[PDB]
Amino acid sequence: QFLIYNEDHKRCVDAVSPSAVQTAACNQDAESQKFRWVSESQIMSVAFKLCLGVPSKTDWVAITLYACDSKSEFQKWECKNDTLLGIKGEDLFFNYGKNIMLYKGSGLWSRWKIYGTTDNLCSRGYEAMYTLLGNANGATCAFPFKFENKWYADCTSAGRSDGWLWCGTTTDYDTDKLFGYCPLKFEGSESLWNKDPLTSVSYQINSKSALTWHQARKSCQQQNAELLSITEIHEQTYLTGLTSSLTSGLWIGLNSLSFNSGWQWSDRSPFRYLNWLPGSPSAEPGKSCVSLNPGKNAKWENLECVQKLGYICKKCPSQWWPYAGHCYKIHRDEKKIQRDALTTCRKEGGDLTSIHTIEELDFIISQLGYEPNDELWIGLNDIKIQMYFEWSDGTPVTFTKWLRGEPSEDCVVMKGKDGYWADRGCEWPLGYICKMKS
Repeated sequence: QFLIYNEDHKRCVDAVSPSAVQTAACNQDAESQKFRWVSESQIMSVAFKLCLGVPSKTDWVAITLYACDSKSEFQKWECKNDTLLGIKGEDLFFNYGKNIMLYKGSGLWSRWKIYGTTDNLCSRGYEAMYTLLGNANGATCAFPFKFENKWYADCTSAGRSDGWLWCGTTTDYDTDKLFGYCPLKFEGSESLWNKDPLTSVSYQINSKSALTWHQARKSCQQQNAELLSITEIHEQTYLTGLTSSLTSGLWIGLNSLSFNSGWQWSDRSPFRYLNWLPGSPSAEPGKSCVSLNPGKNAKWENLECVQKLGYICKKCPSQWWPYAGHCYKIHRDEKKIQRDALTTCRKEGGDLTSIHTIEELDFIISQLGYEPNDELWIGLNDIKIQMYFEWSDGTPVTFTKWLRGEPSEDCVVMKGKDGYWADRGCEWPLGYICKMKS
């Protein structure tokens, strides 16, 4: 993908033979000059599909093209200082001049930039391409791999007529036959994403894969997406009818990795919908990653994050205080239940307040006269549809700051010093907050 330039001589690096690596005039249309990181420490020649290496970790040896072995300590290179390149461990650098001789010199002949940039070669490092479908259960692409007595350094379409880019998850396909499609924009590609009718969002159900939660997140990110986030009923329902035939575990983007808070969506989505399995969430430590369970009726259960399963991706009048085009008012005299306090606001021209920003919650706790020991009703409720919390005024639920252990009770209140929320019985007399459009 990149050439290997040298400032002091204004030339690149030319791969001549499987045992001859020299320099030449910098040409970007020369296969013999292109290289690419196949691992975090291996540098492969695009021409010969062979990795650069040395015979020994000693001074003044020839740097030619070896066979890419993941365990070979003589192929591991890493960037020290800035543009200095040396074998992993030894202070023996990539000295130059016919063949490129490894040598303990660190002069300008041992400092190398990417042709076209002023950065070291490690600036465009290797990116693990987690495979899709295939028979490899979503393992990372392994370059270079042999197929039909030919080596490939990037995703190919040989052995096919459909143009689907695929790779070999092992160095030798014709022996192991382990492959998987590449997270790239295929000539088709749109078969992998099941588009939502209503919201027109795309989902990708990777059922026949075995990756950890962190790996599953990377595979969604590199595809320009993010792990699943269920914030609707129509979204949860559409996914249940889809994965109905499936029965294995499926990672989703619901985690509790944050040591400070509880459960949260990895894509910053507001926690407004619940669909837990009977017995979940359970009080185990480290079980901080939620997986969908289409076999057990598409419900959520938290397991250890290192488990290897499937995963799904996704692409003002008086007494009324003004803030952001709305007017607010706190009631503390006569404490009322959630339905009685609701009817009061709508006779006054407003509704139970709806918090859509952290700034709006901060305005209530800091300026509105909110005492730290108050317990005030808010319009949040799942009274109508179970487990699906909705606002009173019909405004969208875009911001949710729950309390530790909350939501543990079809009605929610503001309590604690931070002004966080908590669900409780709708039949308890309390104060309440109100909101009306100015």
